[PDB]
Amino acid sequence: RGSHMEDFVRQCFNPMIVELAEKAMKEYGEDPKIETNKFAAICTHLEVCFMYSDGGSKHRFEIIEGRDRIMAWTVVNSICNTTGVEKPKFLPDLYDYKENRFIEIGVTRREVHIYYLEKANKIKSEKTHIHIFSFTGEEMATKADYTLDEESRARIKTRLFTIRQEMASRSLWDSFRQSE
Ligand SMILES: O=C(NCCc1ccncc1)c1[nH]c(Cc2ccccc2C(F)(F)F)nc(=O)c1O
Ligand SMILES: [Mn+2]
Ligand SMILES: [Mn+2]
Repeated sequence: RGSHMEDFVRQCFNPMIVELAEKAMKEYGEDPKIETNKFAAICTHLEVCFMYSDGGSKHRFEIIEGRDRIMAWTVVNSICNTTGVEKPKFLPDLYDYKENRFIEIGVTRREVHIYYLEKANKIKSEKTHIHIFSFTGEEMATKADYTLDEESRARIKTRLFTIRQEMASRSLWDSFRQSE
């Protein structure tokens, strides 16, 4: 079953981002052939974390998302026994060396309020920072500390809205929005 969402994701995202998404889905027992909306979601999430790490300075962020489970953990432990930060209960996305805290990036289709409420209740470990983006343009972070500057986050929102426009122009946005 070859879907339109799959071919659009392959045409829309970076080949390496696509490959990393495929590796993650297959590692967690999911099929990008049929789990197409999830495939698109993890592609957007990967690109957003990569642009996020692109912001800031040179040695600012350590990248956890993208790495496979065991190695991503290994880096989390290295960072913990180096800086002395509480080991998070679940795998985060990045680590800020300048602010000395883990970062859980979030990309949501609906209201940022609901999404951050859910992920903050599911995290509980209030040490790690939370930064939520949305396709419609909103963003919201812990303590209103949006970590990066305004221009990088504006870039991220522009990319998200471009992806949303492409999905809508291919008659694929409605199935994507009702997926989360
Ligand atoms: O880290 C993450 N997953 C880590 C494990 C994983 C990675 C890739 N594929 C499957 C598993 C992660 N996942 C999501 C979206 C999500 C939320 C709840 C359950 C499942 C998923 C999805 F779609 F990924 F399967 N939003 C984030 O912001 C985020 O950080
Ligand atoms: Mn993650
Ligand atoms: Mn995340």
